[PDB]
Amino acid sequence: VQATREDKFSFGLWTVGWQARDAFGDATRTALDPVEAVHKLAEIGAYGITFHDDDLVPFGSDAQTRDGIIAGFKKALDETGLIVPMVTTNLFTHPVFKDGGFTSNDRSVRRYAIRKVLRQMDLGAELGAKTLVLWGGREGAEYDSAKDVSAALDRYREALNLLAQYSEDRGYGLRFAIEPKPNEPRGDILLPTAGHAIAFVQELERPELFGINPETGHEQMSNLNFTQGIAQALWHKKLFHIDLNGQHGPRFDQDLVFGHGDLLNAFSLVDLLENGPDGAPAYDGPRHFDYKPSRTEDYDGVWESAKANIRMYLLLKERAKAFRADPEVQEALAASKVAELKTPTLNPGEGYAELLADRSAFEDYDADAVGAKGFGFVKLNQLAIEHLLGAR
Amino acid sequence: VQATREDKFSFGLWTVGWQARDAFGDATRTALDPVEAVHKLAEIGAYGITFHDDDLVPFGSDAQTRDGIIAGFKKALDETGLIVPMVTTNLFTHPVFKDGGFTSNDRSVRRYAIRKVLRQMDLGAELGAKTLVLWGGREGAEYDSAKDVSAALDRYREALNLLAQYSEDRGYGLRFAIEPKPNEPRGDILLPTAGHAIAFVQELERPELFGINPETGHEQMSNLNFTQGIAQALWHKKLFHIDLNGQHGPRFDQDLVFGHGDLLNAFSLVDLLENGPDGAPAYDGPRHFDYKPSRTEDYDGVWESAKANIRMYLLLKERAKAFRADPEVQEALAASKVAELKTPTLNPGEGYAELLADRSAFEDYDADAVGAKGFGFVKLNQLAIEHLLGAR
Amino acid sequence: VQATREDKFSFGLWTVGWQARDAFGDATRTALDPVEAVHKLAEIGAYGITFHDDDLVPFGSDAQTRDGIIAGFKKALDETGLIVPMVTTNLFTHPVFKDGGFTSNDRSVRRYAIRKVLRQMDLGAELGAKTLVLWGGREGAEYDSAKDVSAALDRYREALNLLAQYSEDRGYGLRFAIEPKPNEPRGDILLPTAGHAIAFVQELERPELFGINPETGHEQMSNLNFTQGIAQALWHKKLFHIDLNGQHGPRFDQDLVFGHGDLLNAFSLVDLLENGPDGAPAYDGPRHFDYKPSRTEDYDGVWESAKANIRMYLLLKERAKAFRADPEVQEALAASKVAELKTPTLNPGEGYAELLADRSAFEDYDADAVGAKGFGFVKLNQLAIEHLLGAR
Amino acid sequence: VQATREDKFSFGLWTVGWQARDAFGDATRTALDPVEAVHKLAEIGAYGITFHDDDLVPFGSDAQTRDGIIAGFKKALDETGLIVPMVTTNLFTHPVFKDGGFTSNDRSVRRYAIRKVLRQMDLGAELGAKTLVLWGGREGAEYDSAKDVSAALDRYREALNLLAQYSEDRGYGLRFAIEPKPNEPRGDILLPTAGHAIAFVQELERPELFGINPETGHEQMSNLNFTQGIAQALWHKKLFHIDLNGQHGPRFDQDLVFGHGDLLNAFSLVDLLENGPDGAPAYDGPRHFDYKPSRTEDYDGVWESAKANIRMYLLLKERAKAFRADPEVQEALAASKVAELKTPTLNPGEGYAELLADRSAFEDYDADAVGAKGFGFVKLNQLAIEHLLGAR
Ligand SMILES: OC[C@@H](O)[C@H](O)[C@@H](O)CO
Ligand SMILES: OC[C@@H](O)[C@H](O)[C@@H](O)CO
Ligand SMILES: OC[C@@H](O)[C@H](O)[C@@H](O)CO
Ligand SMILES: OC[C@@H](O)[C@H](O)[C@@H](O)CO
Ligand SMILES: [Mg+2]
Ligand SMILES: [Mg+2]
Ligand SMILES: [Mg+2]
Ligand SMILES: [Mg+2]
Ligand SMILES: [Mg+2]
Ligand SMILES: [Mg+2]
Ligand SMILES: [Mg+2]
Ligand SMILES: [Mg+2]
Repeated sequence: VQATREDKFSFGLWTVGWQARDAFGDATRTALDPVEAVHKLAEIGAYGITFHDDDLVPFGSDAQTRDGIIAGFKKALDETGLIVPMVTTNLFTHPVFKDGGFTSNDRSVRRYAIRKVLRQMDLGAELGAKTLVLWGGREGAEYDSAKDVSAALDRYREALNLLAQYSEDRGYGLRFAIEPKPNEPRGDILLPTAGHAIAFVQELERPELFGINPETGHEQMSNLNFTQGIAQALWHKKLFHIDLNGQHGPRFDQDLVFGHGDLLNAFSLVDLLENGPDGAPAYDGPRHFDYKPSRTEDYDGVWESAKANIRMYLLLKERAKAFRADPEVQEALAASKVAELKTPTLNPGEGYAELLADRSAFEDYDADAVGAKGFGFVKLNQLAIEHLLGAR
Repeated sequence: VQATREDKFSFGLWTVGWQARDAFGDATRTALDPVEAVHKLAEIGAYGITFHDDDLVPFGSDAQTRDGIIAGFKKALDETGLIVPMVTTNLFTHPVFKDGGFTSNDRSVRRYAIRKVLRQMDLGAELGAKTLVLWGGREGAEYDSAKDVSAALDRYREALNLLAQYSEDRGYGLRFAIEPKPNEPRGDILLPTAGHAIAFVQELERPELFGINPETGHEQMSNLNFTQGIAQALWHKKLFHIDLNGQHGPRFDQDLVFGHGDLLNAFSLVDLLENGPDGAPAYDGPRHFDYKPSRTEDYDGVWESAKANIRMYLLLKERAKAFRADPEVQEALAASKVAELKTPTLNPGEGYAELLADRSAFEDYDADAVGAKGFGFVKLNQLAIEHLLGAR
Repeated sequence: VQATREDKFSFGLWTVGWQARDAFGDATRTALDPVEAVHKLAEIGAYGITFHDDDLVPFGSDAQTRDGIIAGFKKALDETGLIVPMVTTNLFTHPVFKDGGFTSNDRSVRRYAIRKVLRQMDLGAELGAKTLVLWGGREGAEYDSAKDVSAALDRYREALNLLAQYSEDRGYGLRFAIEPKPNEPRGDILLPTAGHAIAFVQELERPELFGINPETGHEQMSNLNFTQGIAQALWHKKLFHIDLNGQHGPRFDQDLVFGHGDLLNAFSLVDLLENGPDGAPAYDGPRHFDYKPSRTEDYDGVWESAKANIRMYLLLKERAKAFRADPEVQEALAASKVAELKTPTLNPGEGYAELLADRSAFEDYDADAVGAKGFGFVKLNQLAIEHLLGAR
Repeated sequence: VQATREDKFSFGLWTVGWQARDAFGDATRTALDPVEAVHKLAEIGAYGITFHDDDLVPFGSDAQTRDGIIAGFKKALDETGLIVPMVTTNLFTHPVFKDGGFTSNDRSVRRYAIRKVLRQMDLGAELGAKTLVLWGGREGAEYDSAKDVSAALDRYREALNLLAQYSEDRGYGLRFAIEPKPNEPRGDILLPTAGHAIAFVQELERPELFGINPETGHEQMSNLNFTQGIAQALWHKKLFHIDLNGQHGPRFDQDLVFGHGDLLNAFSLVDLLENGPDGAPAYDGPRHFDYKPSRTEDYDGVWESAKANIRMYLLLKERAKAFRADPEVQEALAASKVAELKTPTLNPGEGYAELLADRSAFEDYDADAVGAKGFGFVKLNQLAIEHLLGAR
């Protein structure tokens, strides 16, 4: 399998560029040049690159430096044909954001965090980015009495409403994607799951401009089913972007290559995104990898890991397609009544009164008899794993 | 401290009545008589009792039987002065519900599930209940290919819209509270956290009628901060009811007495619920205990465990109040800038244009200097714990 | 592929026989006749069957009844050629065991538990069983002050020493396997992981007769690496038996078909067991499936699920074999230096004196240059998964 | 209360000296001077200080500098009266240890790692340290095929045997304490729990010289009961040292102040360590705090957090003693039969022959009557908690 620009694989500059300085050790790799990253990614098949303001322009560069950097990066994109589908802002690294950006208890920090993002929005718009991802990594707490959650959601909302106002007024046409994470680096982060993030967005001034950027590992850190979470996000039409990676349950954020953590869930996920209604994907945006090349690797291992993400995604896609195309799967699906869930429970024009008058729905219903029929779900599941395994 | 009707402690018939038949062993206690339950609960200070249809009327009782039981029950309520603030429906025990009630793959089960709930709505209406709790315990799956989540949400929505229509046409005035649970009995349950449930409710036809019934242990099964999810629910104004109990992280659902699991979080929760806005509670509904007397206990143990729930709450309430009235705490709160979060980030009439014109919010902002000042959060936490321990 | 007696696949009578009564619902299936279970298992390729005393002979059956059941069971065995490689005792279902068997706080229960086991040893010995599995499911506590752990371990040891004595004196030649589990049904179970069980066994009077019976999902309930724990069990030479199944991290005990939980760990487990040192398997006992057919299934789903366990094991075995016979994998292993771990750190006859004298081990060691070399682990992991996916 | 030297509270230099650089952000505090650290800790009540070689002497320090630093340090200890009860070696920070120290796939690194420890043993013996703590933070893997566990355990053993040989021959009199941790920084670390570590130690050449150093947070990262594991550690007589801190279940290692995570388990732990048999503590070593002052704090917050550790331990101690001394508790303990567990199951001189002859242990045992009696565990738990809340 080979990647095409239509696959829409994107990578964050901070992914292949991670120097591997973890919580217990020093960096094991040297810094990666943005221009070189552009060339190497173009080379392995990516269609786009993303970055945090501070990944491209060192925090505190003068305008002369900032400008030179932007010019060079812009050239590289030019020469390679890579686009910038999304940009994000770093509101977590600098010590000033130790209690958050938008929700820091310190008012001055909140004013500053907003300005930092407005600026990144400008650059984003200039490079043609369409999505602004917001990962509130420091919004949250270690102790319950330290953060008024209500006040915090008010301030989170105040800040986002201004951002949409600005984008709309400047005609940027950005979409905003809130990225949920349950913990790390704060003891607990606000808007911990895809669900909490969706509920929150529904309360903004222009909710139509807002959605989520869920990440595989983030939902897995809570032992949640990532595919089912995405399915819900799709039902709401709030899946604006997606970060793919691997994780092994509730533990520190691993950021493994996509499919190197929960493989079975990685499979059902590609199936969901690609085998959409009427053949077409159910999702049209970037297939963004927010992962980290393991600390035990060098630059060779880095490029290898970048390609492993693409490989994993295309090998799974290939098996999801075959799963669905298999007449034996098709028969097991019918036996399990998976599609019967699509038929309304109620008949056309039927309401409570017609339902209450239907004796077959209650008075004459044989619950014991229906309760004994099997659904044949183990067999259908075994058919899926055999396709995954390349055994069918 | 002693319980008053104003404390609003309620218990489910199924809590003290749990015979302790678990996944690996037989029941260790004989059945509890409902009238007896009512009399005993009245005695320990409960102001209300709740029940699933099947807890009071054995599945399949003829109408004469059913009628007989309801009349005895109402009499016990009458004699003791206990009310029924909420009722619910058992859509999980009978084999017919093995794949769900409202979202079973089987259309006939779905129709039957609605009829079972309508019937319970009529009895709740009859007893004066104000809330209908819906715990979709069998809605979900063990395998990703077995359940079309999108269609499941459509059918979940279809069923709820009908229930609201009916209540509203008959003038029942019920409020509906969806109870989220991440797993057990299904590998994964639909609407797994408080967040997922709130996002869902915002998509119904009469949203104002729907909220959630979050459970301490259910959010903890995913390692989430219960107090923090309750704060968000309150922020959305969707906290319609609450189920209190104890749990020790992600493992099977323990249903311990409130405060016997994560005690620190039990403390911050009571503080949040009672030390509300004015001086008044932030929440006005029933403090419902959805717990189980451990399998090792006989009926003396059951009544002790019921009392323990009430004692934990009142003991926590007393320390929450003392914490807040402490001048040393007020001082720590001022140093940590907790209240500063409540002041808008922007000055009245300030927009993005005024923020961009403020050089002090960015160009002349000394991030380094601000990033060096500590928040004094540990100290504040330490004062909170010392209040919990009666050390101050 | 097809299973052979040489594969040594065994099933507990309680797996295919699970009536599917869970913590929240009634059984969805009727009881399975033991004789019929023997015939069906023989037919799908099992080499053996195992059972708890109470699975075969209903608790409290008079001697004539028991004798009768046993005789019919033996006939079925004879007729099919299946063996009974292991037997176990139910010390968890009856209310009497609510606080444990060997470690109940009540002395009379501890005496009765031992007698129940002696009786099962006799029957095991008569059926030719070589292993007695001990799963102390009720040994533990819900509350810290309710159980004296030190006293519990003494009582535990006291019971086990007696059983070994009896066995040795009767010439039964049994081997004893303790089965660890972290929780469920007790809040916390004694000897929670394979490590704790092994350390305990080392303190018995005759440690050589004792090992462990680790279960896939039990270690995963604690989010531990099952394969790595089996590796340590093998290092200690204490892997006496193994229970294979599937689990999705920390949550209730799911007991899915082997491979339907963490697929990547199932793969590396089959690799460890079969591609042992010297071509041959590293482990030769039974490959026992301790799982449960999902509650949504009927008897067809039950046999399908029984065959899925064997299929899963044989498919992974085939891929594990191909993995190792791949010259590219071999090249990647040499680059990752996996085998170099097997070479002693010290040279032959070298001690601390010689080591202290080797300047190349410290004084002239270039930590920094060594630290920059990559291990190629990601690429090796990618090749493993490509084999698993049948992509190579 | 007030800490005394008899309380034996110790802290590592790396605790209060943690600069607060986490996986997602820069240091928020300046470096702490070791002499100042000695002085500050002496002031708050610590009786000892501990450190990693690299905490004191910067990696790659010339002999002159190293010596310079030690001499200043010894003077500070002299002056303050603080001792060094334990020393440890950093085998996790430098890039050369990316794949481990003692079990690195690379043989040259294994040799270097032993040299680095030998050198710390010398400094430790010189400062009067009693225990050598060994935390194998990089021993493990991210991918199963990358590490031969059996070979890794051989090399781990090989290195330890040598260190013991050396210490014995130089007459240093050290005890070695292996510190288990389930994950972080490696995906999976070797010897993941207290159990696995004890089992391992039992396989060394001079096992009497090896024990464990369990850490509260480490066992909780796997959702295990810390108190119960320490109780097993004490039963085996392998509790050579203990690391105290707080954690909120399975997530990144938080390193909170002791008792700031699972408060109920912190209570039961203090009870176990202090209300030992013969009135006296069951444990007599250092009460060492391996925690981290939150990133949101300045140097004032740092000293506050250091003192919080001592206060938590002494407030808990005080309540555990009150608890045991309460007559109502004594009554509850009796009804729960906690002490009956200490009486042998068998009468003195009884063996299996006499047990088999006792009809009252089986044939005439009424399991049903015994199964109906409750143990009063909830009431007992409720009393423990009221004691912790200062409510009695
Ligand atoms: O957990 C880290 C987060 O995933 C970030 O990579 C965001 O996506 C970008 O700030
Ligand atoms: O996990 C069990 C659930 O909490 C139920 O008790 C509901 O609250 C009512 O069906
Ligand atoms: O968790 C259930 C246990 O694994 C049992 O199946 C034992 O293996 C035997 O009693
Ligand atoms: O999680 C890290 C470890 O706990 C260390 O602090 C050790 O105890 C000393 O290497
Ligand atoms: Mg991440
Ligand atoms: Mg991300
Ligand atoms: Mg509930
Ligand atoms: Mg519950
Ligand atoms: Mg099991
Ligand atoms: Mg088992
Ligand atoms: Mg430690
Ligand atoms: Mg730690």
